[PDB]
Amino acid sequence: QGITFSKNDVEIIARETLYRGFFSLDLYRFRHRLFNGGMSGEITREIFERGHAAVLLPFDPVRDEVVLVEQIRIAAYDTSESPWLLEMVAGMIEAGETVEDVARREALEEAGLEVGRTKPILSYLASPGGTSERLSILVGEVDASTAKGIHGLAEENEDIRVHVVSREQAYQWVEEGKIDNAASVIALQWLQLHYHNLRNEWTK
Amino acid sequence: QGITFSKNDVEIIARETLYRGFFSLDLYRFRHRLFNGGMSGEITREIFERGHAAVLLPFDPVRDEVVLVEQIRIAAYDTSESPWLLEMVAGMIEAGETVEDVARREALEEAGLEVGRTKPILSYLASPGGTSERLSILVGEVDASTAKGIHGLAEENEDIRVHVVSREQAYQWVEEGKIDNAASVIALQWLQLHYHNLRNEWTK
Ligand SMILES: Cc1cc2nc3c(=O)[nH]c(=O)nc-3n(C[C@H](O)[C@H](O)[C@H](O)COP(=O)(O)O)c2cc1C
Ligand SMILES: Cc1cc2nc3c(=O)[nH]c(=O)nc-3n(C[C@H](O)[C@H](O)[C@H](O)COP(=O)(O)O)c2cc1C
Ligand SMILES: [Mg+2]
Ligand SMILES: [Mg+2]
Ligand SMILES: [Mg+2]
Ligand SMILES: [Mg+2]
Ligand SMILES: [Mg+2]
Repeated sequence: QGITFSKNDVEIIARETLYRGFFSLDLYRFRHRLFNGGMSGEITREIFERGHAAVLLPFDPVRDEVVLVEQIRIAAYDTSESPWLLEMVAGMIEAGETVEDVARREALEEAGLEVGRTKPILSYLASPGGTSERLSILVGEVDASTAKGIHGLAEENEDIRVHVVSREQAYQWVEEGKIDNAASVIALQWLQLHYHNLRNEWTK
Repeated sequence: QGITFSKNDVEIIARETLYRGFFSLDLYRFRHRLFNGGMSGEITREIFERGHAAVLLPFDPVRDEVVLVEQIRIAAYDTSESPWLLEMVAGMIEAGETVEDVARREALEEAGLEVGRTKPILSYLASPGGTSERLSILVGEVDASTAKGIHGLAEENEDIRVHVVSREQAYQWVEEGKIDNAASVIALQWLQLHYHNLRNEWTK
């Protein structure tokens, strides 16, 4: 059971920089084993290289509340009613940093929030047919009464509004499509599947 | 409650295609309303443009089983033990096509599956800070006893193996990180939250 082939079964021959800017687009050139027993020819794939992220679900287990951050994501424009999205605290992981350190820093910068205990949720590939991006989600214990106002680093063009909702309200917003970005959907579905045990663990 | 601003509150000054090949990388140039009042200055963001996708979770409600497809995703290489992933049926939406048309076609091409009823799951933005990609997920009724073998269009370097597992096993693999691509995580978490009602609906 499970997958069939490993890194022993693929060779990346080269990678070519197609675009170098704030992010990169690379052409991976590779060969790989086929399920029918043979080897492929040379395959090329364009891969968006934009580093990797830490994501924090800020959950108040006493009040059963979730903290959301609202900010514009221009890429949402063409397929969404508004480019302002309700999301999780999140940011890029730089060389040598831990997921948890990034999550704590972004929680302060983006929501004014201190974080207590944490637990991993899931680490996922956003869209692995075309981007290498992995996002590692934690749940962090917060006092949602301290979450309010306008945050973000303005000198970085980051303008963020904090919203506090109940867990059930946040999940309803997922069901209705009002929250519809992968990181938040995954985190809030996870919360719906684990909140009983998590609240118990964090209110003992 | 909900979001604060709409499309009237952002001005997209220009878009510039920085790279065009199989996919594109566009630079969006825009200004937008700020929460504390006023307008931002001009901001630029590099956005990976690769169109949008239809995704099908193939669920057998008689057997409580799911059909997974396995194929290499080279972008997973640098952060995963293997680039071969277990995933949902999925394909790009071409001009004029519906999500449902694409989902049904890909289920046949990628898994040899005829699909009975479908229902929407969720439509999500994969990673809206850096890509416009939206993926719309349906759950599709299948007979998992008909799912086996090697599929995908080999003339297009799409080499796919079918796997059948229990829903519970597929969800356990999400919890364990053996399934860790967004489309499958979102679909299988949704299934874990809705399967009881879905099985009742589809075995009437
Ligand atoms: C069905 C199909 C799917 C493809 N999918 C991708 C893809 O996901 N990413 C990518 O970079 N190129 C993709 N390509 C493009 C191929 O890698 C290649 O650039 C194209 O087929 C032209 O090959 P040629 O220059 O040898 O004629 C796809 C091509 C086909 C026909
Ligand atoms: C903190 C920070 C975050 C940034 N995030 C992004 C980003 O997500 N996407 C992007 O295309 N550029 C991003 N940029 C790059 C800026 O959009 C801009 O290109 C860069 O600051 C250079 O601007 P300049 O030409 O005025 O010097 C970021 C820059 C900074 C300082
Ligand atoms: Mg080797
Ligand atoms: Mg952020
Ligand atoms: Mg930030
Ligand atoms: Mg597929
Ligand atoms: Mg296909």
